[PDB]
Amino acid sequence: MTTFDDRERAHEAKFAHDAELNFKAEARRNRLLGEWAAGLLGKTGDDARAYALTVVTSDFDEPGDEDVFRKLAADLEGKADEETIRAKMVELRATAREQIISEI
Repeated sequence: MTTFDDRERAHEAKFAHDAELNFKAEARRNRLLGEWAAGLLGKTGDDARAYALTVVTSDFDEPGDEDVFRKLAADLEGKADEETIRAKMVELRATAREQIISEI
């Protein structure tokens, strides 16, 4: 109507309407799982940071859908089995969704 500006249609509508919210929440949920799993592997310093700060956003050559389960499993074998892995994956799915607006 006017352009896209303000807290009018660019956040407060854009995430009321799904679509845009997917993109944000995806690039949040991965970070929340990464910092969990770093806290299982036992990391400190920048190694813990790096492990949370890799699996999220990435470049346009980082595919997954279900590979996240395998990706984390190949690290957390013998520390955290499916009982937690897919549980956290779900427990952050709807949480990261709502957390988009709740973080405003």
